[PDB]
Amino acid sequence: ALFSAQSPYINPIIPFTGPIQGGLQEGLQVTLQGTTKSFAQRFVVNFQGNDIAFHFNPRFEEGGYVVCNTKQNGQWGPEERKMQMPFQKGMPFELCFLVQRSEFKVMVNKKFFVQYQHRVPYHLVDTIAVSGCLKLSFITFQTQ
Amino acid sequence: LFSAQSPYINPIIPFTGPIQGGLQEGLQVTLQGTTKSFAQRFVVNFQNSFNGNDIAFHFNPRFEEGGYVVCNTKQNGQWGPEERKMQMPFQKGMPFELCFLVQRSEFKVMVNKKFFVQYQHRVPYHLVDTIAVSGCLKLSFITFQTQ
Ligand SMILES: CC(=O)N[C@@H]1[C@@H](O[C@@H]2O[C@H](CO)[C@H](O)[C@H](O)[C@H]2O)[C@@H](O)[C@H](CO)O[C@H]1O
Ligand SMILES: CC(=O)N[C@@H]1[C@@H](O[C@@H]2O[C@H](CO)[C@H](O)[C@H](O)[C@H]2O)[C@@H](O)[C@H](CO)O[C@H]1O
Repeated sequence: ALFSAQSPYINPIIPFTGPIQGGLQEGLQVTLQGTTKSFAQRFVVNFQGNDIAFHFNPRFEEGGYVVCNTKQNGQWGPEERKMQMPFQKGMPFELCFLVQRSEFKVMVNKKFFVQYQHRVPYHLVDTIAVSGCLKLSFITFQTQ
Repeated sequence: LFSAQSPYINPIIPFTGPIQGGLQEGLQVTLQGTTKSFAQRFVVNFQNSFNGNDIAFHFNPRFEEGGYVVCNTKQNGQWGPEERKMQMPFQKGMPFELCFLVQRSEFKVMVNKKFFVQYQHRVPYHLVDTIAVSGCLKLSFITFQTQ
């Protein structure tokens, strides 16, 4: 049973940048409903001026895969690549990030896709940022 | 840290050997060895001999394309989606300490005393009673410690 603390962002214009009230919290669920463009190459979801705690980057290249990473001081860390594309060009998607004690859990269309353990603490993240070849219907914030 | 199994000393690669009482929560499997200096890739397979062919955890460092490690599972002769760590913690031609710490929800992998990668269980871990090692390396020993 999930309750919303923060009001959702409805039909945000891509590229979008918006604050997460009170910052990330344990148990917080961030759901993105939207659509992948028909000729999509890439899109980006960043939890983060220039320091990305968690970089979520699907790529319609080399068979289809998703990059998870962290930017610290303008430097990308080692990549954790999941060699499978859970999205589809032209098709709507549900993307769910769950903030757990030691990892983000990532769900795509109600099925687990990947986890990424925190390299920097989640508490210091107070900004979601979305860009690339997609449109969004909404972004929700829910904490049980 | 106690020996639930007596160490394999200088096992010849390719290697295949039983793990005593299968994988358990808190078990550390250490591979002390050296990577060849002309090394393409090498394999550490944790597997179940009751479906031989299958591989529960496939750990495969590849000295290619900048150097990365592949972690995967093989079920019914099929490979699942790969989890690639894009970083090579083994130096070509050099010695290494490779630790596999079995935990409730994942394998924890340590290289040269540094945490390297994790791998969440895709098939139940209790099924693994075999460790297999192959490719461009040589092994000094394989120890077994319980945490
Ligand atoms: C294809 C490309 O332009 N660069 C590749 C790198 O991709 C960058 O990865 C970071 C996150 O790690 C971020 O997504 C950035 O927007 C990408 O350009 C990278 O995957 C590697 C180098 O580490 O290969 C580059 O070709
Ligand atoms: C590199 C190669 O020869 N084949 C590529 C696949 O690699 C296989 O991967 C499995 C484990 O997932 C295992 O290591 C086997 O020995 C490899 O042949 C695979 O990495 C890619 C798909 O991303 O396609 C093959 O070309």
